[PDB]
Amino acid sequence: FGIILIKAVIVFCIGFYFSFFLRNKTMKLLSKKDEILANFVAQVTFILILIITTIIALSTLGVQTTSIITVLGTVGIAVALALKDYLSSIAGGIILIILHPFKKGDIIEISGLEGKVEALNFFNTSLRLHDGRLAVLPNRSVANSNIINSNNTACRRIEWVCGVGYGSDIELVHKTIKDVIDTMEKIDKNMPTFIGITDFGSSSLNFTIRVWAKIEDGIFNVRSELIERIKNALDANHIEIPFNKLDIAIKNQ
Amino acid sequence: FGIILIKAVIVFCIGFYFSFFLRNKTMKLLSKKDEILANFVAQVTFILILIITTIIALSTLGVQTTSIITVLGTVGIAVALALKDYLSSIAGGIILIILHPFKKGDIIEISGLEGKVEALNFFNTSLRLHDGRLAVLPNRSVANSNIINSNNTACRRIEWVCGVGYGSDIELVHKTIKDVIDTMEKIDKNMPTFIGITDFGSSSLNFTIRVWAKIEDGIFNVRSELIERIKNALDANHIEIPFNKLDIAIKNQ
Amino acid sequence: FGIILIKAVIVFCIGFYFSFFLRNKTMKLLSKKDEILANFVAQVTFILILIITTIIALSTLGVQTTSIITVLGTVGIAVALALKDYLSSIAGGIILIILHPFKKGDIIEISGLEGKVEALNFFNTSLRLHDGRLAVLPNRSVANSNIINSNNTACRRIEWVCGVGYGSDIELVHKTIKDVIDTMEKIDKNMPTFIGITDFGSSSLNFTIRVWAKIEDGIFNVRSELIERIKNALDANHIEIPFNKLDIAIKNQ
Amino acid sequence: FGIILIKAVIVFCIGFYFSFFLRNKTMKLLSKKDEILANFVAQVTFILILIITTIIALSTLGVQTTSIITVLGTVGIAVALALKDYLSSIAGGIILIILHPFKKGDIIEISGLEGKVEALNFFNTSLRLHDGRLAVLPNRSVANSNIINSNNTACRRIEWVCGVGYGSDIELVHKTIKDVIDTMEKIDKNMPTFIGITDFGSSSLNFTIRVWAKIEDGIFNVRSELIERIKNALDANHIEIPFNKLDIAIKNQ
Amino acid sequence: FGIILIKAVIVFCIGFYFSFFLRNKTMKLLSKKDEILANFVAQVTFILILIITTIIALSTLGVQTTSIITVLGTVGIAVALALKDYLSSIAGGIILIILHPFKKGDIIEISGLEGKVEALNFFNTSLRLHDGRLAVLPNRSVANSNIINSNNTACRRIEWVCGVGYGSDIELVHKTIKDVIDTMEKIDKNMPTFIGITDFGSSSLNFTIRVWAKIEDGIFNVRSELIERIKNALDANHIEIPFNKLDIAIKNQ
Amino acid sequence: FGIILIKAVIVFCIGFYFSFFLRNKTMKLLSKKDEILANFVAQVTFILILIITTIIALSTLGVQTTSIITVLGTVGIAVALALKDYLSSIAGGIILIILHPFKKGDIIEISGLEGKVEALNFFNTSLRLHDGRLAVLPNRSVANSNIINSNNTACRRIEWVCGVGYGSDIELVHKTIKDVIDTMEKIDKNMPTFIGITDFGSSSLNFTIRVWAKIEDGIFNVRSELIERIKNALDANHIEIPFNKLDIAIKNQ
Amino acid sequence: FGIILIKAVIVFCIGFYFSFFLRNKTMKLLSKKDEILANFVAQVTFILILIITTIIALSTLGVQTTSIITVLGTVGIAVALALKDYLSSIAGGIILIILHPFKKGDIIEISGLEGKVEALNFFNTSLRLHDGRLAVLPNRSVANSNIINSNNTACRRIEWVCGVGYGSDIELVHKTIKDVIDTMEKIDKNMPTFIGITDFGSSSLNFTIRVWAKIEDGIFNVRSELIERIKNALDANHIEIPFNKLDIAIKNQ
Repeated sequence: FGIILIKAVIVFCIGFYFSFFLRNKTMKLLSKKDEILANFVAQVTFILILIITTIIALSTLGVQTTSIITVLGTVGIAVALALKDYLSSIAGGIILIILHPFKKGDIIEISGLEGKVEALNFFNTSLRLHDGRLAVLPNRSVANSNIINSNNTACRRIEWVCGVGYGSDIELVHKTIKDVIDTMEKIDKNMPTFIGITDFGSSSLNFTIRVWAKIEDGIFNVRSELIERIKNALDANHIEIPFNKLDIAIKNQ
Repeated sequence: FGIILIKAVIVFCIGFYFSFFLRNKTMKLLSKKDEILANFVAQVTFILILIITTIIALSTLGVQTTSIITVLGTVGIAVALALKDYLSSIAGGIILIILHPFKKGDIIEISGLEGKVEALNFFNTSLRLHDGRLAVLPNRSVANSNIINSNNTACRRIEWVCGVGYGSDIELVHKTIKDVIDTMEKIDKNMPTFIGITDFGSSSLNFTIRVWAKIEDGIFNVRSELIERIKNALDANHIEIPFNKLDIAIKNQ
Repeated sequence: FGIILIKAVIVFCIGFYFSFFLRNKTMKLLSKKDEILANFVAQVTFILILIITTIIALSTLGVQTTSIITVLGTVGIAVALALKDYLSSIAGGIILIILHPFKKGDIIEISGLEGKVEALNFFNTSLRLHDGRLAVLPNRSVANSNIINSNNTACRRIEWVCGVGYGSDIELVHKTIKDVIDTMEKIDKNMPTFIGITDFGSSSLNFTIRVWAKIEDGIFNVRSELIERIKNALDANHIEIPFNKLDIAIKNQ
Repeated sequence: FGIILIKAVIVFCIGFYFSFFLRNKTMKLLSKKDEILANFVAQVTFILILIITTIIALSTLGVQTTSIITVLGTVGIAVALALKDYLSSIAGGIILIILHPFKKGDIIEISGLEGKVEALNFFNTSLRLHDGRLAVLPNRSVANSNIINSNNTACRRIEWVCGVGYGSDIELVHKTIKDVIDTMEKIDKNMPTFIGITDFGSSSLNFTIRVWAKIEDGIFNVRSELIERIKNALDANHIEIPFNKLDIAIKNQ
Repeated sequence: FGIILIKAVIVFCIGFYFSFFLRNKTMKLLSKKDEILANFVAQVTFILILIITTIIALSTLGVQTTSIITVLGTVGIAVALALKDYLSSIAGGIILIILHPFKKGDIIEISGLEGKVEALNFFNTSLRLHDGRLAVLPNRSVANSNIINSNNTACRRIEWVCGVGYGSDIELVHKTIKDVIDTMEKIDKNMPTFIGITDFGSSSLNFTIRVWAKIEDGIFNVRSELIERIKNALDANHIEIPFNKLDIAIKNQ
Repeated sequence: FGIILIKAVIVFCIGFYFSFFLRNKTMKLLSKKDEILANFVAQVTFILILIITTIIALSTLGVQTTSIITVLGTVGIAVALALKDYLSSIAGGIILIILHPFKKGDIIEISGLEGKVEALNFFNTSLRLHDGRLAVLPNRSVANSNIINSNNTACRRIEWVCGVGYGSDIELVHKTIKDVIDTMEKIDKNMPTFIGITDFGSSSLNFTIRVWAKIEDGIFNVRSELIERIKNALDANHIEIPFNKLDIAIKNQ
Repeated sequence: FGIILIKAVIVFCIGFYFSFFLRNKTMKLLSKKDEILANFVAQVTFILILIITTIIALSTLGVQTTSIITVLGTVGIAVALALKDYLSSIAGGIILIILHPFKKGDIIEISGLEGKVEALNFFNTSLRLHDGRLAVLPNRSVANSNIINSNNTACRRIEWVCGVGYGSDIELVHKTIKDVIDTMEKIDKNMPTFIGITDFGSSSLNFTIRVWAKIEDGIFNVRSELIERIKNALDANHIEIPFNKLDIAIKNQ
């Protein structure tokens, strides 16, 4: 009866050694990066090569391994699952790096959060915000949301709704602004300006100002000076900016 | 006992070479596009053709490869899974390109974000916004939301709720507007206008103005001038636009 | 040893030709519709018919194809997955077309977005809005939301909360409206009207008007004119519509 | 060598005819319902029975069909997937019809949307709303939300927060209402009433009125008349309903 | 050649009858419940036992049924999937009934919707609301949300933010309330009361009243009467409850 | 021909008995806990042991069981799926009990809902709220949300924004509070206090008060007394807490 | 007939003992950590090694184990599924620990919840909040949200919108602040300051102040003092900070 019975501990041990050489070529070509990693890829690659060796050695004896493989299968599957989201941050980065419509130094607006890019981690992306802290956005997140590059086009629009005296003229202000526009140093004339009465206001009339500028000096800055001159001028032309107006009627009871 | 034992390293090497020719016909008809790409499709196509050759070579020896194939399966599956979303951006595009109710130069409103289209990447779509930065919308997202083409129909409605002296006549204003409508240059007569009292207001009476215009020189221009003349006229007819009215009653305690 | 060694290149090629006749009966009964489509269904149908032939030909040699099949499988699966959502827009339409509670020319209100229907694409659905732009709603989206047909029933209710002098009588107004109701040309008498005091208001008393009308010439027109006469009459009966009333008490400190 | 080689076109054709008899017993006991349906179930049932007979006929030749079945498998799966949601509208209906806590003529409140039921489609459900349009709610949606039957219980509570002069008595009004309650024709006495001061108000004192009534005649009218009487009475008892009170203190600067 | 060819119509019919006895022992121990149910479980159990008999009979002939079983599998799978959510309402109920931290007669607040329980259907749960209509919540929904039993504990807290004259004393009101607390018939002394100044108010100072009561005759009653006494008392101690106070400063322009 | 034909009813019955002994060792070591459970685990364990015995007995006859196993699998799978979420409440608990960063008597804030813990059911978790009712939170929910233990750290911060006469001094109040702080019995000195001007207010200046206290006698009380002293003192130092200030300008029209 | 019949109870028991040695080397290497854990891994590893032994011993008899394995499979799968999310908290942590862009002592802002990190549990993460309670964030959650490290960059921006007399000069305040900036001890000069008129206000004009500071002493104190000096100075320069301005018009009716 003997050869099977022997062929088993022949095989079982033949591979069982190969658990050392592959726990230690795991530890050889990748270990001494971290304790956590050297003993995780050397624990798992090991125990795995082990359980494959056990299953295989029971197979040479003539045992039904269909039952164990069903368990190993349905194990491996809960594993496939834990790492779904992590590995999708990984191939998130793989696709990001490879196909990039984004690269380091650009500034963007991922999901409402705008900052200049600092890092393309294996799984993570890092922004140093205008706040100046560093957000660490997992690649998974990034690769699928609307990535809004601000850097990829050199000029950007600017806007207002500058409330006037609700009683000033359609063209008075239409020229005081058309004048302050020009007096601006930081402004483009090749890019149009749409400055009209946008809407009836509650206590003030509201003028939109659409203007363009260059990415280079602007941020928010240009808008702040634009207003500092459309004040210096609207204040100057005996043109009113109204505090909330209210029409009181009085009656006693 | 020998032939199996030999047929193994026969086979094993036979294919094992074929790891060079397909690491290097991977590197041959695809590489030199990028370091990342050339060593990723050449690392994976390789390591794969390798693990297939090992398994096959152990199969010629008479070994149960059901155990390893179960692991290879349940690996490949975690892989199937990481690339679900990416590859659904890809065939997103494929469908997008092929079936298009959209094409470059059109302006649309994908998910609240309106801009003219600049790019149909493999996975990505790019809009230069009216802001003027370029959003990079993954195809996945696009192929499944409500794509609102503004370009595919030549004319668009415009609207108001123009507040009036809450005491002015139902037909007075009904004609001052029917007059300013006509005096407008940029305005269609073949397309209806619905200008009636929409609602009782809190401090003002509210008139809707529904009007149509052409895509060609419209957007916002038309509406802003429309208002610039419905003020130039409503201001002109001794018709009041009210600041918020309030009926104070007084009593002491 | 020969025959299998030969039967391989027999078979392998036997089918390998059939890669041409099915690359080009792919290109024959389907191509010339587009470059993207003719070379996509002719690339894929091809490469596939190829990898099936390879696998088959290694099978006639006595090679374990379990390893490759497991990869082919786990590939095909990531594919099954990318097209989950697209193909569910497809059979979305299939169901939509087939079982329709909806058909072209009807107006509806899919997910808050109301417009007349213009297109039933294979995947997509198109509405020309009352805006007049054309939304392109993927079938996947439509087939599963509450589809609100406005066209399927000939008559629709209309409503108000018409604020009055908070001091006028429960029946005074109850008759001025019951009078303006009748004087209306565009109104149904077979459909009831529920006009009564709905709620105590903050500065005004609030009357609901529930009235019915016909789809034919309704929408905007009816409700706006109804108000134009319930003003022409309420203004006329020395019945007040109040601006926000406020009871000031005064005391110094 | 012959018989296999022959047994193939034997088999292959044997079933290959059965493509006609099952394209046309598809077209026989089901078609003529529609063009879309007669040629869809006759195209698919067909191409299916075809690809089954191909695979089978290559099987009688001794070919590895594991390759093709893997593809047929992983195809069928993307199909399983497109129709997940549709078919769950179907078995949505099956469970709905079968186990119903709802039936036609009842009025309900599915997801905030209340209307009387008009249809139980195979996948869809239809309500003619109070509005009078007909919503078409897919069975999938319905079978899983909180279905709120209003018809399944004969009596319903009604409510207020009736603001009073903030200075009137805890019992004065507590009786004026207990009196208007009784004077109501449309009200139940074996159903309690909880009419107490519910909350200190900002400018007014707030009384809750909890009352019951019958489903038969209460659509809006009961609450609306209720108030038409609690006005006819509160107005009458020299009990104030206040416009927003405000205690002004004055000081100059 | 005969026996196989015969063993087929032997087998095929042998089971084929067993389609009658199992369409009719489907119809025998389960039917006459409904028409929908008796012909659904008798259609399906049948068609199924049919397609199992066809496949088996082609198997005795030596035909490859790997192709058909792949389709039968991939069908059965689109089925597993339509009934994922329904059958999880079912085992929802199974777990609910079995492990209950809830049973009929208790009142709860599932997902913001509070009512006394009336039904534990197979898949559904029914509440008669304090509205008095009966919601029908599918078991799926219930077994997984926060089920907030109100009935499982005999006493419940009550609360206020009772605005005072912002000028009254920290302890004056602190005793008027400590006095109104005791004078209440419906209150617990073994359960603490936390009545302090909670927050500076905008126009009024704000006092929290935390008090306990018994489920038996509480709900709304106790709080409404508690307030009717803390008004009867606060109104009485020359302690002001203020209408919104405002400090007007005046200057002309 | 016999033995097979006999070996079937040999086997089939051999196990078929074993349906009794395992219906009744189901009923033996588990039943009498409930009727629902004794006849559910005794119905399912049974019918299952039955369908396995049928399939096995047709296998000894030489019948293709691949058909039926395909249905048994694809059934078992719609079952795996219904109990996904229940059994994840289960192993939710298993994990919760095992690795607890939480144990009974702690108070927490799971998803906005804060209460002291009363129960760790198999699947459920119960909190008696500060309300005093008992919520029954499924383990599934808990094991995955941010579990905010309040009990696990002995001291907690407290906060204000205490509005002051917008004209008072930066240090006046800065010391009146620094004094009331000290006068407090219930307060920690080893824990810092950050009491400065946080923000310009609309009608009042706003001071934050950050202070620490002990879990022992605190929560909300210490805050309420803190304020009763910072009123007793701020009221006392001729330091104003302002009612909303408003700067009226007057002009007629 | 014997040997099979014997080989069964040979095998069955051979492994059946091995249920003791692997229930008790489960209990040997792992047990005594807890009762829950020692009898859970010793119950499951056991019952499992048991059901594998039974299936295997019926296999050596010649029984079709395809039916049982289908059930063991489809069981194992509902198990794979319960532990999806838990095990993804596990490999969440594994990836967190190994790849960290985060480490203990850093402060972050995980999903709106900012606190210093105290724990990296196997599954959980713990923050002691500014509040000072300890939140217990499951790793699953963390590894996938935007982890915002505040600690990883040494300097942070600060901001305002400091309202001024709407009538003061564009440069008056532009210098009072540029002066208060400098007078500040805790402020960086190498980091820019953008102090301009950001927007027209309703009752006040609004100045943004963008300034930088150092992580080390800043918190929220540097802003509070900044303001305490921009008050000490703005108050000082006869520069008004306005209470809400309102332009009253009066007319009687």
